[PDB]
Amino acid sequence: DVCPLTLGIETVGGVMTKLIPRNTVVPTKKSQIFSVGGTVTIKVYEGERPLTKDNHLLGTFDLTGIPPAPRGVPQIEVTFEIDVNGILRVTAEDKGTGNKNKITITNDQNRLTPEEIERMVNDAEKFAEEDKKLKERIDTRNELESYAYSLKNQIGDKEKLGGKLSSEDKETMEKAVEEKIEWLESHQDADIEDFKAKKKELEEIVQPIISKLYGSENLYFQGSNRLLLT
Repeated sequence: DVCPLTLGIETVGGVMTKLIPRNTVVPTKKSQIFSVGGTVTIKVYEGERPLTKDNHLLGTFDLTGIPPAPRGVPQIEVTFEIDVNGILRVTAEDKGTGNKNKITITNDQNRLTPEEIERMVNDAEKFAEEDKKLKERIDTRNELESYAYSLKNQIGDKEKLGGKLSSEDKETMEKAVEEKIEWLESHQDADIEDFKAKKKELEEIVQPIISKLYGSENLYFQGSNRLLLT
Protein backbone atom coordinates (compact mmCIF):
# COMPACT_ATOMS: atom_id res chain seq x y z
CA ASP A 1 0.00 0.00 0.00
CA VAL A 2 1.09 3.55 -0.86
CA CYS A 3 -0.04 7.03 0.26
CA PRO A 4 -2.19 8.66 -2.48
CA LEU A 5 -1.35 12.34 -1.93
CA THR A 6 1.81 14.22 -0.96
CA LEU A 7 1.57 15.18 2.70
CA GLY A 8 3.04 18.46 3.88
CA ILE A 9 2.94 21.41 6.24
CA GLU A 10 2.23 25.10 5.60
CA THR A 11 5.19 27.49 5.68
CA VAL A 12 5.38 31.31 5.50
CA GLY A 13 3.61 32.83 2.49
CA GLY A 14 0.92 30.17 2.29
CA VAL A 15 3.61 27.81 1.01
CA MET A 16 3.20 24.00 0.87
CA THR A 17 6.35 22.41 2.31
CA LYS A 18 6.34 18.74 1.30
CA LEU A 19 7.39 16.10 3.81
CA ILE A 20 5.97 12.76 2.65
CA PRO A 21 6.01 12.57 -1.18
CA ARG A 22 3.09 11.05 -3.10
CA ASN A 23 3.46 7.31 -3.81
CA THR A 24 5.56 6.80 -0.68
CA VAL A 25 5.25 3.26 0.70
CA VAL A 26 3.46 2.94 4.05
CA PRO A 27 4.29 2.70 6.83
CA THR A 28 6.76 5.58 6.79
CA LYS A 29 8.12 8.47 8.83
CA LYS A 30 9.89 11.75 8.08
CA SER A 31 11.13 14.66 10.18
CA GLN A 32 12.16 18.22 9.35
CA ILE A 33 13.18 21.16 11.53
CA PHE A 34 11.65 24.64 11.27
CA SER A 35 12.20 28.06 12.80
CA VAL A 36 9.25 30.06 14.12
CA GLY A 37 8.52 33.78 14.32
CA GLY A 38 5.06 34.03 15.87
CA THR A 39 2.39 31.54 16.91
CA VAL A 40 3.62 27.96 16.47
CA THR A 41 0.75 26.82 14.26
CA ILE A 42 1.11 23.55 12.35
CA LYS A 43 -1.26 23.27 9.40
CA VAL A 44 -1.24 19.83 7.80
CA TYR A 45 -2.01 19.73 4.08
CA GLU A 46 -2.63 17.18 1.34
CA GLY A 47 -1.86 17.83 -2.32
CA GLU A 48 0.74 18.32 -5.02
CA ARG A 49 0.43 22.09 -5.51
CA PRO A 50 3.10 24.57 -4.28
CA LEU A 51 0.50 26.71 -2.47
CA THR A 52 -1.63 25.29 0.37
CA LYS A 53 -4.78 27.11 -0.74
CA ASP A 54 -4.89 24.74 -3.73
CA ASN A 55 -4.36 21.70 -1.50
CA HIS A 56 -6.58 19.88 1.01
CA LEU A 57 -6.38 20.88 4.68
CA LEU A 58 -6.33 17.84 6.99
CA GLY A 59 -5.70 19.36 10.40
CA THR A 60 -4.28 22.21 12.45
CA PHE A 61 -2.84 22.42 15.96
CA ASP A 62 -0.62 24.80 17.90
CA LEU A 63 2.48 24.00 19.93
CA THR A 64 1.93 25.67 23.31
CA GLY A 65 4.34 26.86 25.99
CA ILE A 66 7.22 28.06 23.84
CA PRO A 67 8.96 31.03 25.51
CA PRO A 68 8.72 34.33 23.55
CA ALA A 69 11.78 34.99 21.36
CA PRO A 70 12.69 36.96 18.21
CA ARG A 71 11.72 35.64 14.76
CA GLY A 72 13.49 32.43 13.73
CA VAL A 73 15.08 31.81 17.14
CA PRO A 74 12.96 28.86 18.30
CA GLN A 75 13.70 25.59 16.52
CA ILE A 76 10.85 23.12 15.99
CA GLU A 77 11.10 19.50 14.86
CA VAL A 78 8.04 18.29 12.93
CA THR A 79 7.50 14.57 12.34
CA PHE A 80 4.99 12.99 9.96
CA GLU A 81 4.05 9.35 10.56
CA ILE A 82 1.68 7.27 8.45
CA ASP A 83 0.85 3.79 9.73
CA VAL A 84 -0.36 0.81 7.68
CA ASN A 85 -3.97 1.84 8.32
CA GLY A 86 -3.62 5.27 6.72
CA ILE A 87 -3.63 6.95 10.12
CA LEU A 88 -1.57 10.14 10.05
CA ARG A 89 0.17 11.33 13.21
CA VAL A 90 1.89 14.72 13.18
CA THR A 91 4.29 15.62 15.99
CA ALA A 92 5.73 19.05 16.77
CA GLU A 93 8.52 19.34 19.33
CA ASP A 94 10.30 22.44 20.61
CA LYS A 95 13.95 21.48 20.14
CA GLY A 96 14.97 23.67 23.08
CA THR A 97 12.53 22.55 25.78
CA GLY A 98 11.34 19.08 24.77
CA ASN A 99 7.83 20.54 24.69
CA LYS A 100 5.76 18.24 22.47
CA ASN A 101 2.23 18.10 21.08
CA LYS A 102 0.98 15.41 18.71
CA ILE A 103 -2.13 15.32 16.53
CA THR A 104 -3.87 12.21 15.17
CA ILE A 105 -5.74 12.31 11.85
CA THR A 106 -7.97 9.30 11.14
CA ASN A 107 -9.81 8.06 8.05
CA ASP A 108 -13.12 9.93 8.20
CA GLN A 109 -15.49 11.69 5.79
CA ASN A 110 -12.77 14.33 5.35
CA ARG A 111 -10.76 11.62 3.57
CA LEU A 112 -10.88 12.21 -0.18
CA THR A 113 -12.65 9.85 -2.57
CA PRO A 114 -10.56 8.29 -5.39
CA GLU A 115 -12.49 10.56 -7.77
CA GLU A 116 -11.37 13.63 -5.81
CA ILE A 117 -7.79 12.31 -5.63
CA GLU A 118 -7.64 11.75 -9.40
CA ARG A 119 -8.75 15.36 -9.88
CA MET A 120 -5.97 16.60 -7.58
CA VAL A 121 -3.25 14.51 -9.26
CA ASN A 122 -4.46 15.69 -12.68
CA ASP A 123 -4.48 19.33 -11.52
CA ALA A 124 -0.78 19.31 -10.64
CA GLU A 125 -0.08 17.42 -13.86
CA LYS A 126 -1.60 20.32 -15.80
CA PHE A 127 -0.03 23.28 -13.98
CA ALA A 128 3.29 21.45 -13.61
CA GLU A 129 5.26 23.89 -15.79
CA GLU A 130 3.83 26.90 -13.93
CA ASP A 131 4.11 25.26 -10.50
CA LYS A 132 7.83 24.57 -11.05
CA LYS A 133 8.76 28.22 -11.65
CA LEU A 134 6.52 29.49 -8.84
CA LYS A 135 8.07 26.95 -6.46
CA GLU A 136 11.63 27.80 -7.52
CA ARG A 137 10.82 31.48 -6.95
CA ILE A 138 9.59 31.12 -3.36
CA ASP A 139 12.49 28.77 -2.57
CA THR A 140 15.05 31.46 -3.42
CA ARG A 141 13.02 33.99 -1.42
CA ASN A 142 12.98 31.61 1.55
CA GLU A 143 16.69 30.83 1.16
CA LEU A 144 17.17 34.59 1.47
CA GLU A 145 14.82 34.93 4.45
CA SER A 146 16.50 31.96 6.15
CA TYR A 147 20.03 33.34 5.73
CA ALA A 148 19.26 36.83 7.07
CA TYR A 149 17.44 35.87 10.28
CA SER A 150 19.85 32.98 10.85
CA LEU A 151 22.59 35.61 10.69
CA LYS A 152 20.56 38.09 12.76
CA ASN A 153 19.87 35.48 15.44
CA GLN A 154 23.56 34.50 15.47
CA ILE A 155 24.94 38.02 16.01
CA GLY A 156 22.35 38.50 18.76
CA ASP A 157 23.32 35.46 20.84
CA LYS A 158 26.42 36.02 23.00
CA GLU A 159 26.78 32.24 23.26
CA LYS A 160 27.14 32.09 19.48
CA LEU A 161 28.71 34.25 16.74
CA GLY A 162 27.61 37.37 18.63
CA GLY A 163 30.21 36.65 21.30
CA LYS A 164 33.15 36.39 18.90
CA LEU A 165 32.51 39.48 16.77
CA SER A 166 33.54 43.03 17.68
CA SER A 167 30.81 45.63 18.29
CA GLU A 168 31.62 47.47 15.05
CA ASP A 169 31.26 44.42 12.79
CA LYS A 170 28.24 43.31 14.83
CA GLU A 171 26.62 46.70 14.21
CA THR A 172 27.67 46.53 10.54
CA MET A 173 26.09 43.08 10.11
CA GLU A 174 22.92 44.01 12.01
CA LYS A 175 22.36 47.06 9.81
CA ALA A 176 23.01 44.96 6.69
CA VAL A 177 20.41 42.27 7.44
CA GLU A 178 18.00 45.07 8.33
CA GLU A 179 18.45 46.49 4.82
CA LYS A 180 17.64 43.10 3.29
CA ILE A 181 14.72 42.37 5.64
CA GLU A 182 13.19 45.80 4.97
CA TRP A 183 13.85 45.09 1.29
CA LEU A 184 12.11 41.72 1.48
CA GLU A 185 9.14 43.45 3.11
CA SER A 186 8.70 45.73 0.09
CA HIS A 187 9.63 43.11 -2.53
CA GLN A 188 7.74 39.87 -1.75
CA ASP A 189 6.92 39.61 -5.47
CA ALA A 190 10.48 39.71 -6.84
CA ASP A 191 12.27 37.58 -9.43
CA ILE A 192 14.50 34.53 -8.91
CA GLU A 193 17.37 36.80 -9.97
CA ASP A 194 16.62 39.41 -7.28
CA PHE A 195 16.28 36.82 -4.50
CA LYS A 196 19.53 35.15 -5.60
CA ALA A 197 21.44 38.43 -5.80
CA LYS A 198 20.09 39.65 -2.45
CA LYS A 199 21.37 36.52 -0.70
CA LYS A 200 24.66 36.82 -2.58
CA GLU A 201 25.01 40.38 -1.26
CA LEU A 202 24.63 39.39 2.40
CA GLU A 203 27.16 36.59 1.84
CA GLU A 204 29.65 39.13 0.46
CA ILE A 205 29.22 41.09 3.70
CA VAL A 206 29.54 38.13 6.07
CA GLN A 207 32.59 36.74 4.25
CA PRO A 208 35.11 39.56 4.82
CA ILE A 209 34.15 39.69 8.52
CA ILE A 210 34.35 35.92 9.11
CA SER A 211 37.65 35.95 7.17
CA LYS A 212 39.09 38.50 9.63
CA LEU A 213 38.28 36.08 12.45
CA TYR A 214 38.65 32.58 10.97
CA GLY A 215 40.19 33.01 7.51
CA SER A 216 43.46 31.42 8.60
CA GLU A 217 41.46 28.36 9.66
CA ASN A 218 39.55 28.31 6.34
CA LEU A 219 36.20 28.73 8.12
CA TYR A 220 33.02 30.05 6.50
CA PHE A 221 29.50 30.81 7.78
CA GLN A 222 26.55 28.68 6.70
CA GLY A 223 22.86 29.53 6.78
CA SER A 224 20.47 27.19 8.58
CA ASN A 225 18.31 26.95 5.43
CA ARG A 226 15.53 25.79 7.78
CA LEU A 227 12.19 27.21 6.70
CA LEU A 228 10.08 29.68 8.68
CA LEU A 229 6.71 28.45 9.94
CA THR A 230 5.19 31.76 11.13
